[PDB]
Formats: sequence, C-alpha cells, structure tokens
Amino acid sequence: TTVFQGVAGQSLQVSCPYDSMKHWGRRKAWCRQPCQRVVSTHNLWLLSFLRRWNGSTAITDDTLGGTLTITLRNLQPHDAGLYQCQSLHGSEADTLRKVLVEVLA
Amino acid sequence: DTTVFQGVAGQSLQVSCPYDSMKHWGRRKAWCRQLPCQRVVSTHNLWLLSFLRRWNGSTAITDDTLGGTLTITLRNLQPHDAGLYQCQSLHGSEADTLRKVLVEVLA
Amino acid sequence: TTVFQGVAGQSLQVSCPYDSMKHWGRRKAWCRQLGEKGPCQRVVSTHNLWLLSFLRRWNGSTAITDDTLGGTLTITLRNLQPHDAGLYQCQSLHGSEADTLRKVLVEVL
Amino acid sequence: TTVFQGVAGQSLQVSCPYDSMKHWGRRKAWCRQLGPCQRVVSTHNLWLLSFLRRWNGSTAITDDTLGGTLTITLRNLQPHDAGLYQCQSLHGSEADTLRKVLVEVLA
Amino acid sequence: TTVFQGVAGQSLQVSCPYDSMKHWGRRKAWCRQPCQRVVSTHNLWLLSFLRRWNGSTAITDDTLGGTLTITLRNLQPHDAGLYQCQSLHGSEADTLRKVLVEVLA
Amino acid sequence: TTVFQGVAGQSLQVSCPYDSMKHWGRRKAWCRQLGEKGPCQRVVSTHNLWLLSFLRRWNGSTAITDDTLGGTLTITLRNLQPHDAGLYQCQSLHGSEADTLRKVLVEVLA
Ligand SMILES: *[C@@H]1O[C@H](CO)[C@@H](O)[C@H](O)[C@H]1NC(C)=O
Ligand SMILES: *[C@@H]1O[C@H](CO)[C@@H](O)[C@H](O)[C@H]1NC(C)=O
Ligand SMILES: *[C@@H]1O[C@H](CO)[C@@H](O)[C@H](O)[C@H]1NC(C)=O
Ligand SMILES: *[C@@H]1O[C@H](CO)[C@@H](O)[C@H](O)[C@H]1NC(C)=O
Ligand SMILES: *[C@@H]1O[C@H](CO)[C@@H](O)[C@H](O)[C@H]1NC(C)=O
Ligand SMILES: *[C@@H]1O[C@H](CO)[C@@H](O)[C@H](O)[C@H]1NC(C)=O
Repeated sequence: TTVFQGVAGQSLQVSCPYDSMKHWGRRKAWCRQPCQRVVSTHNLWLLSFLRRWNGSTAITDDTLGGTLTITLRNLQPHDAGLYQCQSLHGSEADTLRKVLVEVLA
Repeated sequence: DTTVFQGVAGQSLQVSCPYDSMKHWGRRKAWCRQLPCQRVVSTHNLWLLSFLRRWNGSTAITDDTLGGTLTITLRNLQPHDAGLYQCQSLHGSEADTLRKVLVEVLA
Repeated sequence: TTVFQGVAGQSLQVSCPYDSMKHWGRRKAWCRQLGEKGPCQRVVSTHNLWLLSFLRRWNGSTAITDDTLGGTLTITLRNLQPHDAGLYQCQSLHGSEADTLRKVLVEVL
Repeated sequence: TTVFQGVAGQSLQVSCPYDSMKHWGRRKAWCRQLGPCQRVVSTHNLWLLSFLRRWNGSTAITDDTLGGTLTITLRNLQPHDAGLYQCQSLHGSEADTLRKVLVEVLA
Repeated sequence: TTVFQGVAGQSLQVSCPYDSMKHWGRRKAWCRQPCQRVVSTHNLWLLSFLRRWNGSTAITDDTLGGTLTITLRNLQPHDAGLYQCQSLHGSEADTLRKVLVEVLA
Repeated sequence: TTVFQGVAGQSLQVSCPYDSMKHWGRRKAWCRQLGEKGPCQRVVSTHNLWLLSFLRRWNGSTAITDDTLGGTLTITLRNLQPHDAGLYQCQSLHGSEADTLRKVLVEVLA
C-alpha cells in the first residue's frame, strides 16, 4: 500500500507505475473501496493519453512509460479513504496499486 | 523567482522551462521578450504536434507535454539578445506566466 | 567516476558512452546508488523493445534516451534540485544482471 | 574562430550557424586541421534528410536546414581531441568554411 | 507597411510572417506595385519549401512556422519600390503584408 | 592495406568506411584472401535482408554489423587468436560479383 497526502482545496496527483509490456493493450480504472469504479481510461486504447473525467476526478495513462496518472481536483475531506488502480482485461481486473489518500489543513 | 541562463556569444543557448503537465494539459505555449511582453514564438497550433520544432528568426521552440518541459533555442546568441523573457501557457486570450528568464551573454 | 554539474531549476543532461558492440541488444537503466555495494535503486530504463531505444521514456522528472549506433546513453534530469545530487549508475541489462557502464556524480550549483 | 570548451569523458556539442538561404540545398562537413583539413563527418547525402544523425567514430553530425544550424557532437571527449576544426559547406567540389572552431578539453 | 533596406549588389532577405493554420493549403505570391505578380510558391503546396526564381528574385515558404521568405539577389536601385506578400485562395489574393524595399550604395 | 593489431585473448574491432550512397542496397562480406587475386574464403556476410543490415551476424567467433546510413562496416573478432591473423577483404556484394571496400591485415600480439 502507498499513501498520498494533499492540502485541502488543491489538486492531488496520484501516480501509478506498471510494466508497460505486461499490460499492453489493457485499459485502466480508478476505483474506491467492494470497489466502486470512478473512472477508466478511454475505450480506444491508442487514445489512453486522453484525460477522462468523473466529476473532479481525472485519469490519464502513459502507456509507453507505464505510468497511470489520477488527478483529484479540489481535494475535500470526504476524498480520504482507500482506492485502487486496476488494469482491466475482459471481466477481470488486476490491482496495480492500492492507494490511501489523506487530506491536510 | 526568475531563472538565469548564460550563454557564449556566437553559440546556441538552450533555455528550458518546467511546468505541471496536468495543470496545463491541452495548452499551447509561447516565448516572449519584455520591452509589455512581445511574443517571439509559440508552439504548434495543434497541441498533439507540440513536439514539432517551430522557428521564428533565430529562436526555436519545442514542447514535451508528457514530461512537462518547454525548450527554447536561441540560435547564434548575441549581446542584444540579453534581457528578460517569459515562458507562458495560453488559454482563451490569457497568458499565464510559467517562468521568468534572464538571458546573459558572455565572451 | 565522472562529474556532471548543473544549475538548480534547469534541466541537466547526462551522457554515458559505451561500447556498442559489447552491449549490442541490451536495454539500459539509470539508477541511484546508496552504498559501496548498496541497494542501487532503479530510476528509469530504456524501452522494453530494444529497436525502440531512441524513444524518450519518462519516469517522474527523469528521461532516458539511448543511441545504440553511436553507443551513447542520454539521461535528462528535468528541473534539477539539490535532492537530485549524489551518485548514480548507467547500467546495461541482460538476464537479471546489470553491468555498470559508468558511475556519475550529480552536483547542483 | 570560436572556442568550444568541453569536459573530458563527456560529449561536447559544437553548434555552427549559417545563412540558410545562401547555403540552400548544400551538404555540410566537419573536418580536422592537421596543414590540410581532413574530412571527419558529413551530413546525409540526401539534403532533405540532413536532420538525420550520422556518425563516424566518436563524432556525429546533424543539420537543421530551416533554422540554419549545424550541430557536431564529439562523444566521450578525450585530451587528444583538442585542436583546430572546420565546419564546411560543400558545393560541387569546393568547400566553403562556415566556422573555424578551436576545441578545448579540460579534465 | 514595413521597410526593408539592403546594400546594392548584395542579397536582401524579406520576411513576411503569417498565421500558419489560417493559411493552411494556400500558396503565396510576391507582387510589385495595380499589383504585378513577380513570383509565387510551388504549385504543389506540400513543396512550398522549394525555392522558386523569377530572374534574381526567389521565394520560399515555411508553412509550419508561418514565415514567407523573399530573396532579392544582387539588389539594384531599380528594384526599390512598393511590394506585397499575398495569399492565393481560389482566384483571389489577400495581402499578407505591404513591404517597402529601399537600396543604399 | 592497413594493419589492425590486437592482443591475443581480447576482442579486435575492424572498421571499413564506405560511400553509403554508392553502396546503397548492397550486402557486405568479410573474407580471407589466400592468394594473389585468388581464393577469397568467405567468412561472414551481412544479413540477407538489407534493411536488417544492422543485425549482428556470426561465424564462430567472428561478427559483422553494418551501419548503412553512416557508411561503416564493423567486423568483431572475439577472443583473437593466431589462426585469425592474415589478409582480409571487406567486400560490397552485387549479383555474383564483389567490389573490394578495404584490404585489412589482422595481426596478433601476445
Ligand atoms: C462517476 O462516479 C460515480 C461515483 O460512484 C458513479 O456512481 C458514476 O456511475 C460514475 N460515472 C460514470 C459515467 O461511470
Ligand atoms: C514571428 O514573429 C513575428 C514578429 O516578431 C510575428 O508577427 C509572427 O507571428 C511570429 N511567428 C510565430 C510563429 O510566432
Ligand atoms: C519508475 O519508478 C517506479 C518506482 O519509483 C518503478 O516502480 C517503475 O518500474 C519505474 N519505471 C521504469 C520504466 O523503470
Ligand atoms: C572518419 O574519419 C577518419 C579520419 O579521422 C577517416 O579516415 C574516415 O574515412 C572517416 N569515415 C568516413 C566514413 O569517411
Ligand atoms: C516575373 O515573371 C512574370 C511572368 O511569370 C513576368 O511577367 C515578369 O516580368 C517577371 N518579373 C521579373 C522581375 O523578372
Ligand atoms: C565460416 O568461415 C569458414 C571459413 O573461414 C567457412 O568455410 C564456413 O562456411 C563459415 N561458416 C558460416 C556459417 O558462414
């Protein structure tokens, strides 16, 4: 597990490394813990660089470097908890990283 | 603060400007001189080709939007090129400053 | 050891030459070494496909490109800060071993 | 005749500006004074691919023909690399000196 | 109306900037003041970088950076006058810039 | 003819520059010359697919690779031994023929 803390009201940047060759062709998803799915990368894998949003949560993927980037805009106290980066393939979903987010003031 | 770059006259000077790639996602960049900030060069009008080097006179510019770095080349640097400049990020008709740069020329 | 020094807040370019024939076909890595035979932690490596070594790979604020014809490995430390100073290794990968191409001290002015 | 100073064991970049319209369509070369100037590297035989890096030994050359900048890279600079060199613009069978360069190796 | 001044018997380089995306696909012309056409860029717009000559006048176009370059080789007093850079579209021609060429001994 | 000397037991690198435009599309070969314009015993040649000329090709402890853009052929003699010494040709191949790019004397030192 990894912990990311950010000041309230600002953007928090969560980085998620993976093996770019192992997960080649797979979309990624950001979910919160069951595991409520928040956002996934674009349906067209060659457009994984595209920033996609759910509310004030953005996801973007560098598939050459193997870096998945989740952005949390306007970090509120409610946004603390436990989340997962996952790699989707068919119906299954391997966890890439489990992430705990903290807020400060 | 304002970064200082030093180059020898008659040689090429590479000025770099880091920025946050998420904050400025999708935004073109520009390079201008202070006299007001007079525009010198901007990156490609199509953001997905920001890596393509654009020239204006002896100044070139390229953008690496994934790494979050803007690179400006001052070709054949001359003492009259010394002065104050700005890396900017454009959206709508506003120009957010990313870095103030001071260019010094030597012997 | 070779010393590279740069101004803080500006990009620093580090180049490691190597024998292109001895390390033909090998991927490269840049790593940070904290002990004479210390952990030596991976920072960034070249493309998983060796014929695409020339493509810039980013990890964080570090970029790597390899010129396998000239035998020159180029590392870019973007926005150099004091915490970047220290000892690093250019390494050539084969199997699960890494051979040292060059030891590099990064100093920050 | 400009002086380019480089640290030994590191790659030294020599940059060489030229009038891009007066040398249009022309190949460029790097040579070392010995005395006659002996040819080291030249740019791509096809002028429209001059941007493509060409190596001879520990010397590389690339040409940006739009901006009018020629770049030479001395790889792994050694003490025996110091000396006088020349950027040349080729046309027919004559070579015009674009820039005389003194290379200085430090330590 | 910008002024360009060049010593007689030597090359004068006249540069006209323009908006590259606005003029995408359009060829350019150099005209002398009606407006008598002197030289225009290549018929194949993807070869606009090609230097075209009319006598001692040459024209070349950088469609990526949006810079048109006119060269008056071996400038002579009878080349002084008022000129125009133009963008050709369909059958019309829009003035990019008006250029005053001046010569010195 | 130029001499390339190496110490016995270590890799020796031979270089053959050539006019990359003149020899565009031609494979290259390293062969041992045993007579006055006579037998050229072929040792190793670059890849049969010319766009793959960068590929390292082996015969025993001898390797060849070709930089067709810069115009440089590289022969590697790994673990140089006395039986490697001799007169060699760098060749440019076309049809059934061969143009001599360079003549090389390989010498071994203990
Ligand atoms: C956005 O996140 C909420 C939070 O659970 C979820 O209910 C909703 O379905 C998401 N939107 C989309 C389009 O998936
Ligand atoms: C180049 O500079 C001129 C004036 O300095 C300006 O009119 C032109 O639009 C510029 N071009 C670019 C691509 O910035
Ligand atoms: C980037 O760094 C992280 C740890 O900081 C590591 O997990 C990942 O493998 C690295 N990426 C590459 C391509 O080396
Ligand atoms: C490289 O330079 C050397 C002189 O230092 C020369 O003999 C050789 O021919 C050059 N290479 C090419 C491909 O011309
Ligand atoms: C340019 O060419 C046109 C016809 O293409 C001709 O009428 C004109 O005289 C020429 N101008 C010069 C300066 O040669
Ligand atoms: C290796 O070279 C010898 C001559 O030295 C030759 O007879 C043999 O056929 C070569 N083998 C291959 C696989 O090319």
